Amino acid sequence: HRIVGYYQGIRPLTNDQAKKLTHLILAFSTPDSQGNLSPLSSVLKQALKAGKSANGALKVMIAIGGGGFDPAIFTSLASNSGTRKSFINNIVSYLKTNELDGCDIAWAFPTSSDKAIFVTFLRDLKKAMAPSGAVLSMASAASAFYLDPGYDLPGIESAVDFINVMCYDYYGSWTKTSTGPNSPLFKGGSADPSDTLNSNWTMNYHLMKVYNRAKLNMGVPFYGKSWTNVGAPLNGDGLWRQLGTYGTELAWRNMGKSFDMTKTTYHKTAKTAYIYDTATKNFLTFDNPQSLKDKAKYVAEKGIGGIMIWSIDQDDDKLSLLNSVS
Ligand SMILES: *[C@@H]1O[C@H](CO)[C@@H](O[C@@H]2O[C@H](CO)[C@@H](O)[C@H](O)[C@H]2NC(C)=O)[C@H](O)[C@H]1NC(C)=O
Repeated sequence: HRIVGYYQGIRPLTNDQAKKLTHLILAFSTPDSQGNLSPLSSVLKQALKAGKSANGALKVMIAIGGGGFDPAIFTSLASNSGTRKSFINNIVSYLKTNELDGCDIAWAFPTSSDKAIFVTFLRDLKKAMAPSGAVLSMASAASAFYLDPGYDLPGIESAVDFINVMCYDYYGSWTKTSTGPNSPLFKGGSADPSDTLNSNWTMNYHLMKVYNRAKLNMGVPFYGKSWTNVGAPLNGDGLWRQLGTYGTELAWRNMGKSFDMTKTTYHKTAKTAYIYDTATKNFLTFDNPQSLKDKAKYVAEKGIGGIMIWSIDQDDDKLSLLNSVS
């Protein structure tokens, strides 16, 4: 039921976008070493106003932290009962001052020594947010490598209104073995070297640990990733190919300008889109309307509570991706 859209300030939020979301999560505000939150940027403030103007039911939240934020500052703030209290008071004050409806904790990543203190922090934060009805969420990781040591999912669930499960970045600049899909729905059959680098594995991990799956959102990306000088398939499937050189992460809106989308291969087992261009040896893994349709159907079939998007401003001007989710 939920459509949770993260927003980075790549371009203005449009009135059509705001009407397709239940929650808009502005990214990011960061705490300093002492727990003061960074001021809301102009581009994020503009999107807050645009969103509420176009959709009076929309909940606009601030994501605190981020993939590019030192997680040791979260450890320090949350571990000390005194600084935990003042940080939480600062967050609640920040929501009031900036006319926000809630916040998303984006801690990348909690370690084994953070597991219990993260739960205490979220529980205490919800208590402070409850009188105003402010919405609390957090972003969850996608592999057991991070999930097992750092995430007490039952405890997190008991504190938050929903969990935004980040089912993407399964392959990237760190991958040394081959190309692969940024965000497949499933394992891709017998040629797939991995059982776990897919959204279905990640969501099943969460489903086995949480009490109520309605509190989960399955995350989907509106971006893809490129490699260059890519060679032959490893074991007969063109999704996993001999590595050349990592390229970059590309927003959907910028893909068609640089890749020939008529050469898209849709992997029928993994449910993922890629392009291998035999002329240039460029490789692109991405999500497209078909993969998002398959993902929305999966969410409905499994009874998962919603879909999360990173990030809605990466969509094209005609909202090809958001309209396929919608
Ligand atoms: C999605 O993931 C689930 C969970 O891993 C897969 O279901 C398992 O499938 C294996 C192989 O058939 C069985 O050993 C388990 O009994 C299944 N567990 C559950 C809870 O169903 C499922 O196959 C995956 N879906 C796809 C399309 O790959």
